Amino acid sequence: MPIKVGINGFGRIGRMVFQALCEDGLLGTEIDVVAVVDMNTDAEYFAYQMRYDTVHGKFKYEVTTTKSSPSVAKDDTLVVNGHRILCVKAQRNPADLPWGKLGVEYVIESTGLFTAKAAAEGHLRGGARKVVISAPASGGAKTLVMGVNHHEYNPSEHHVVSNASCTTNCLAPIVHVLVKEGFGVQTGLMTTIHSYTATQKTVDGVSVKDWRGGRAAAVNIIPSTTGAAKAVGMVIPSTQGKLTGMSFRVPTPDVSVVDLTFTAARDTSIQEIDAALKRASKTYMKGILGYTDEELVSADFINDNRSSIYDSKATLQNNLPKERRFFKIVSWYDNEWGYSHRVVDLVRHMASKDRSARL
Amino acid sequence: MPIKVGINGFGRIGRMVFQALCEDGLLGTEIDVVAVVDMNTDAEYFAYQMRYDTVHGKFKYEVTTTKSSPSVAKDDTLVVNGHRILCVKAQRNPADLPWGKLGVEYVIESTGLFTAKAAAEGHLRGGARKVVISAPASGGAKTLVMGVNHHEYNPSEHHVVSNASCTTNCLAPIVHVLVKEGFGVQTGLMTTIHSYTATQKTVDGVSVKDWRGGRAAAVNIIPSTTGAAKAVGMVIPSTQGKLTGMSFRVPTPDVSVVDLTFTAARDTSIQEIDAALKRASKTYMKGILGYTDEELVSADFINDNRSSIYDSKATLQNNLPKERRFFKIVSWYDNEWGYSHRVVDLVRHMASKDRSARL
Amino acid sequence: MPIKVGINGFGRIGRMVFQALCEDGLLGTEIDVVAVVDMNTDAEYFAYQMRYDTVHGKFKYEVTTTKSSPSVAKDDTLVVNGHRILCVKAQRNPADLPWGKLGVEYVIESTGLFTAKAAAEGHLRGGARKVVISAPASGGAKTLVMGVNHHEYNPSEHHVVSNASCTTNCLAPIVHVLVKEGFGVQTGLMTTIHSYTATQKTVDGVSVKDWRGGRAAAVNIIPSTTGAAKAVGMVIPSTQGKLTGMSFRVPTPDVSVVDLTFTAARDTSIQEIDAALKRASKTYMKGILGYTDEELVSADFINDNRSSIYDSKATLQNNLPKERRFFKIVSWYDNEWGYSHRVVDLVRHMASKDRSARL
Amino acid sequence: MPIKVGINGFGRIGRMVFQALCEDGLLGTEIDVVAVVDMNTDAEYFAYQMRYDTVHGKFKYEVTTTKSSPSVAKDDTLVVNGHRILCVKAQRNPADLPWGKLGVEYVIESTGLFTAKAAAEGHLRGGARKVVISAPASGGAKTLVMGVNHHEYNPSEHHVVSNASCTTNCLAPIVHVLVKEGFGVQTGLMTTIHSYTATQKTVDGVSVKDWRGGRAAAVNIIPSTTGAAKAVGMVIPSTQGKLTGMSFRVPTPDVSVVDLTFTAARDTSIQEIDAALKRASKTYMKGILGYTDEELVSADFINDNRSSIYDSKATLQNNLPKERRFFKIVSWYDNEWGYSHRVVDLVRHMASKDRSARL
Ligand SMILES: NC(=O)c1ccc[n+]([C@@H]2O[C@H](COP(=O)([O-])OP(=O)(O)OC[C@H]3O[C@@H](n4cnc5c(N)ncnc54)[C@H](O)[C@@H]3O)[C@@H](O)[C@H]2O)c1
Ligand SMILES: NC(=O)c1ccc[n+]([C@@H]2O[C@H](COP(=O)([O-])OP(=O)(O)OC[C@H]3O[C@@H](n4cnc5c(N)ncnc54)[C@H](O)[C@@H]3O)[C@@H](O)[C@H]2O)c1
Ligand SMILES: NC(=O)c1ccc[n+]([C@@H]2O[C@H](COP(=O)([O-])OP(=O)(O)OC[C@H]3O[C@@H](n4cnc5c(N)ncnc54)[C@H](O)[C@@H]3O)[C@@H](O)[C@H]2O)c1
Ligand SMILES: NC(=O)c1ccc[n+]([C@@H]2O[C@H](COP(=O)([O-])OP(=O)(O)OC[C@H]3O[C@@H](n4cnc5c(N)ncnc54)[C@H](O)[C@@H]3O)[C@@H](O)[C@H]2O)c1
Repeated sequence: MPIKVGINGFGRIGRMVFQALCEDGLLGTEIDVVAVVDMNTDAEYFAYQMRYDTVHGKFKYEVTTTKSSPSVAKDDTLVVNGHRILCVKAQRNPADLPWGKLGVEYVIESTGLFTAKAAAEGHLRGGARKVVISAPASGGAKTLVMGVNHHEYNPSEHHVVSNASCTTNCLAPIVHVLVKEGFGVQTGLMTTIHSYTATQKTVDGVSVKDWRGGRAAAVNIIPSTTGAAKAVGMVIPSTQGKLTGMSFRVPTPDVSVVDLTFTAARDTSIQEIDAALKRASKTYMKGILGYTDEELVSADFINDNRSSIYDSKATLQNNLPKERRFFKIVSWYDNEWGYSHRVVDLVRHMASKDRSARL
Repeated sequence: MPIKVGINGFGRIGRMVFQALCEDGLLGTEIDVVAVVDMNTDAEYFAYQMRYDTVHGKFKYEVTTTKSSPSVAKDDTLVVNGHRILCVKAQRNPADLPWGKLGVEYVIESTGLFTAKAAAEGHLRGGARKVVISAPASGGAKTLVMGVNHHEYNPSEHHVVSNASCTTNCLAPIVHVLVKEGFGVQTGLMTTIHSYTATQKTVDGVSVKDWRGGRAAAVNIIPSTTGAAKAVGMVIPSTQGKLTGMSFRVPTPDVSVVDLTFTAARDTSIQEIDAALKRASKTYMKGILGYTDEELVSADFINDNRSSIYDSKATLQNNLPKERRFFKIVSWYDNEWGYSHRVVDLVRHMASKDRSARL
Repeated sequence: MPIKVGINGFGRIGRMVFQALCEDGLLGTEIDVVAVVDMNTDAEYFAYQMRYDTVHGKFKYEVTTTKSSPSVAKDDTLVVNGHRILCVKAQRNPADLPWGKLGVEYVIESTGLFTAKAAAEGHLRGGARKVVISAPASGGAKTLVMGVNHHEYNPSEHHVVSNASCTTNCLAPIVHVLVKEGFGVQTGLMTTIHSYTATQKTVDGVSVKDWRGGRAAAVNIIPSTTGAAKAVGMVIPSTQGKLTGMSFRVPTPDVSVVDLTFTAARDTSIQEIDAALKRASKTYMKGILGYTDEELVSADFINDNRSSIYDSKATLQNNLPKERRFFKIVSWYDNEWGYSHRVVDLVRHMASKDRSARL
Repeated sequence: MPIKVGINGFGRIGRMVFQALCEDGLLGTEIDVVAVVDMNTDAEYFAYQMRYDTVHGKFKYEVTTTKSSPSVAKDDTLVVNGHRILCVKAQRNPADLPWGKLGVEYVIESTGLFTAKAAAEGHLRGGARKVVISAPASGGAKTLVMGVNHHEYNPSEHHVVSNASCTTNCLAPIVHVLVKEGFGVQTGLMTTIHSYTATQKTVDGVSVKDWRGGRAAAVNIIPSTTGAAKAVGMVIPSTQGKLTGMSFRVPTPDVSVVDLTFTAARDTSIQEIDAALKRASKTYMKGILGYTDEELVSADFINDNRSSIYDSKATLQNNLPKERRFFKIVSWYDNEWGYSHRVVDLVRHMASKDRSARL
């Protein structure tokens, strides 16, 4: 049985979620994407955006356009791999999307505008059953990180969920292995060296609520607060108040790295941490946590679908010799791709669990 | 008396226009910037924006803030070398700007949003007598380029003028010299290799009226139509229909170059054009047309206040030997800086011809 | 009978040529790459370089390494699809390369250092039979552009040959169709907006032969002369003395675009020209000249294996209305990828004509 | 008596050292720059390089050229406001530099190639008395960081010294304040987000000794080991074995940031650290350590003469609330400009102490 999905906000993630939703061969069989929504209804423009991606290259699937019925002005329907996706009109208010009529039960909320759970329940007002916010939520939405706490998904209780941030999805798996392996975490500070994003500015512009983020994005190292590490304390509750961090947004369009400096609860070694991470990645963290022992740079993690790619060499080489407690872990992530894949994993995990809890 | 100016839209152009008139030593003396305007009235944010510039460096003048009335919550007044500039609230419609009470005679229309002459006529309904549109104007606003036609300005018929584009300001002075020095232009195509701008996107984003323009700006060569070459045909009407061209937006935040290819109206040589261009730049085009014969690159034109800096070595080395008609001229421009100074130049020229009247 | 090939210089073009021939399924099937050469013979390093490409992503074939002899310390042999490629020690002088001992009959000369015919001829003395110089050659190497004049190749007479430059492989196809289709080129000036390259500098650095080219490559627009349009003259003899041009090296790591302004040798129209290039594209330039009518930016041309991808929209939109003689044509090229495919194409053609010649 | 200085390696640091000199009014008074050496003696080209700077703007001071003698073919002498500087030809071996003949007493060793003490001592064979290696040195060169341990300079003992790395110059002043004030450093790991440099490559190139550093610099985040934090342990011996760190080389041509994470040796708070860094910056660390509490991005530190500009807002905002031991300090540095000033200060200090010893 195909699950009926709707993507509200067809941007980097709204669209990579779709590409991710296709790359896995899921479109039309396991997942029917019933409707995607951006500003316009222009299937030709939507399709163009899908076809060509500056970072992720050309979309593997042929995208065509058609009309829902001849009484429509322009093609308002994408056709991906024979499957038809209607382009619905954006709404200032999620409550005004016609989800029920469409028969969409799962809304991927990827606008960046409705991270407030109250707003994101708008979709449930429009007829959906579940929303997955492609961002940290606010207002008590259950935050779920695949491979970390996603099994805490309660079908009967969790209707509007957050898939956390890309950064949390990179960090949390690392911290989860640290915790699960018994290294523990006294405290940690993470810095993400972060590719610039849609909210940033080509040239110095107005950014009233973040002055640095208003600065020319591709020519600056631009510091920023981030709630990603604090957010881990909500996904891995034993790390609450133990982690924070920041971001430096740097002139790359995609791919980021977590630089986690933490203190372990008891004596260990970076070697043990590195052996754990590598085993975790092979096993109970498989598909979520990867590692490389290669000399990779950011471009090499483009289209990596893991949420965290432990950089073994950068980690092993850049720690204190003989150190027992105070460690740095480097883990990469394609902030766009890894995350978008996780959204799909989440949606899929929720659907199997919604199936189980029904029949 | 003090030339009473107001800048509607404090951004790259609004600020650099301000930074240009300050730097030309005009603030307070020749020119009274009574008010500026953007989204917020947060003079502290304006001050930070003026203080720090990714391309143009730190502002040479100290900028403090104050309240205009002790009754106001946050500082809404800028102080620049002891000159007070009120930060007034943004309007969706220029007609609702308080230029009347404020005493603003000259408005600089640098929002990007009221380039429609009629729209920009709002400042007039708001209290102002003159408006300089810091972009190409639609709607029959008189386009003026300093050094080329700025003497065609008529105080009695021209109240809403365009300062044209930064690209036209680069190109028109070249074409003006070409025409005036007797070489003439039969036809010409121009390509501007252009630094990306505010309207562009850090990452592939929605740009429905300019699909290529929607694509990640700092990792792409992005072709674009430009009206700049056609616009010269307004500024130098003998060239109407004779010129067009395009833009390639490239990963630099400022500085552009005109690469004009044209066919002269008489047999000439590149050496003739070269010498003419150098002559004109020393004489009647002083301050507007500059030239270099050094091995310059885009960074070297940062903070150059000329409209057009003719590249002698690039032109002379890249033309057909012994050619009589078919030439490429290479001319640089700091698209933010030169233009901004020209805006100030235009206002200074408008004020002089508005006064002395009519004497 | 598999073509015995050695690649001298395994950088951007050395590797991309190798990747091009692998992509085309030629390795060990149609072409025996016996040896590759660079500053080292560390096959592990070669493998890493092949495996990860900033621009071109992950190589589609697995690379392994092994040892030519079990004693030989660090791995010196690449293995791709069962095929053993020796990493031979670089020589300051090509005649010292053991080509005759390796059975290499075709050398791709991709160092950038043996571009002079007499220098590349050293390969022949090292025992090779044919040399394709992966750049313009001096000293009277026959220049061959696939799809334009490669059929001029003369096995008995042409032993050291040039595949021209990426830029000439981009322009020649356009000029070729112009001349072949009866438009003609009276005069032509080209600008290529060029990606920065290996010869450029990350930060302002010493570049005695090219002052501009020493300037920080990723933050500057950097004018250059080019012999690319002038060189179309030896490939299309009728265009000799009629064409020249320049480059602006802009901050993208790969993909460039030809901006050609020409005067036709008869009244025509950009629609005629547009249609002619599309026809050529679909026919006798198939695989060499491509075209788009989409809103493509440079990233979209990454891994395009055509020489020239004519930009229909940018051309159609940026020409003088109703103009009959004076035209601009816009054509993209992945300077790395398209050219690399041509190198392989050329060797294959040459090998086919070498085979035919004597029997 | 101005000190006779030679600059061996007139690159980024070679040249910014020279700018520091002139800007500070030290030329011809404190310091005679007798010669600068790079790949040739072409003063014209030297002057072009000094004149135009992608990151630091146009040299404010006029540079002219003459010949040392009429026998010389081309200009070999820079003239900067009366001050004459001979361009001498690069020697593969410093021992062949004509220092003795020239009367050059102090050599700024800024090639990046004679960083081994024994190799830098070549300048001493060449007739110099003192070498400041403008990088970390190997082979036992005393490392000196201005404002931290520079008073440890011993005229009779230290003839070839290291002024450390740009990074250690950022870190050491912070760590110094932390140690001096009794906050202490139990363990520390730093990361530097680091502008690309001259050793990096524009496109994926060969870098056998640093695979990642071979990768395209301006399109990647490129991890790297660094000796910078470890090197603090030579400069502040109490921190030996207690600090290491790494680098992420990111796509900016200048300005870097240290992200220090450490455990204090006693209970503190980041407000107390913050307070102490500011107080030191105004007092005993003045000119070496600076601070900002503004919303600065890297562009804003371009041309900042300090070794370390502590980012009070990035620090204060991104630490654990109520944390007593485990902290992050964000400090910026213009890796080129700050450091080059430091080089100058070092030579001046060494000169001071040499006059006071040899009396
Ligand atoms: N991009 C990343 O690396 C990344 C990673 C993880 C999470 N996220 C989160 O994903 C969300 C979106 O991120 P993005 O990077 O894709 O940004 P984006 O701006 O590319 O995507 C948002 C899209 O929503 C569209 N939109 C705006 N208003 C809308 C409306 N009312 N209805 C429908 N569509 C509307 C926009 O036009 C845009 O195309 C944000 O919350 C962001 O924090 C982003
Ligand atoms: N930037 C350049 O290179 C350049 C050069 C020449 C001409 N221009 C023209 O100048 C105009 C602005 O260019 P820019 O680069 O400064 O763009 P910008 O976006 O940097 O500046 C525009 C500013 O207007 C403000 N604004 C938006 N709506 C407003 C409103 N309703 N009321 C008041 N303020 C408002 C925005 O906050 C922004 O800061 C455009 O028309 C552009 O074509 C730009
Ligand atoms: N890069 C492009 O876009 C492009 C396109 C068309 C043609 N070309 C031409 O191809 C040639 C190579 O350019 P590239 O971009 O690959 O530069 P590159 O520097 O990336 O590749 C050159 C390789 O040759 C190696 N090399 C140097 N000396 C050698 C020697 N003696 N023996 C063996 N190897 C040696 C270098 O280590 C390097 O890896 C140049 O002539 C260039 O003009 C380049
Ligand atoms: N760039 C920075 O931010 C920075 C900061 C602090 C220290 N350093 C150190 O400064 C030194 C120079 O760095 P840079 O960034 O200026 O590099 P650079 O490449 O810009 O400067 C090195 C200069 O030395 C010249 N040179 C090479 N061989 C020479 C020789 N045999 N004799 C004379 N000159 C020769 C090169 O042409 C080049 O101009 C390096 O050791 C580097 O680690 C660099």
